[PDB]
Amino acid sequence: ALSYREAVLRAVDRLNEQSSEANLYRLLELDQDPGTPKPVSFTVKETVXPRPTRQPPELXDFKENGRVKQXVGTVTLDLDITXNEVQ
Repeated sequence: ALSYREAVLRAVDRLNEQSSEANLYRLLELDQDPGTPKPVSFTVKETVXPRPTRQPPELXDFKENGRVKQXVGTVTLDLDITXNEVQ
């Protein structure tokens, strides 16, 4: 369960790697067993930090009128998420 949340956080970081959007996204909301990958659903929201920034997303304020994405797929507790913009 702590591994879970932490892996979601790592997925947000990787999304920020594979991105070419201008700004870092950060976790907005986290929605709802042998070792097999675990299903994740969460949202992310755009921040005021430009994308090439070694500051963790969580130190970056959310951007007013920042795009929101709903992300779904899996994580291993030890990439395969697609995000689509919320309307």
